[PDB]
Amino acid sequence: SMHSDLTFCEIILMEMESHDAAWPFLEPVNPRLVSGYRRIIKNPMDFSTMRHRLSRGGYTSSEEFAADALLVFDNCQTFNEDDSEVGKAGHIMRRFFESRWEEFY
Ligand SMILES: CCc1c(-c2csc(N3CCN(Cc4cn(CC(N)=O)nn4)CC3)n2)[nH]c(C)c1C(C)=O
Repeated sequence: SMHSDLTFCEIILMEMESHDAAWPFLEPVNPRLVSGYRRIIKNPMDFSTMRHRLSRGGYTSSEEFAADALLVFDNCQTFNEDDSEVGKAGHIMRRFFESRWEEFY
């Protein structure tokens, strides 16, 4: 299970999941709702996957956790136009995360 040294990561993820711009990223990108995603995006990532991985002890380091958070936003800007609703949400959430991360590093 999760080492207590990563509790601050657990809290950042909780706060991201609560954010009103987080809705595109709560669960894996869903083939029932969009086609051609994994055709382009070789490493999908979403907050639920991160939440379960963190809780079961699947992250060793905060940097590994942060890399997955940035992967969410990088995938978003790869697939989505910047002025689309999801594309804008990714930019908001990247700002939100980088701000929380800077409080610690
Ligand atoms: C656009 C796909 C995408 C999502 C995403 C997550 S979730 C979601 N969608 C939720 C369901 N809606 C329709 C709908 C509305 N309602 C409520 C009602 N009042 O009916 N129910 N279904 C359509 C879009 N898209 N995330 C990412 C990162 C994406 C991409 C391409 O990168």
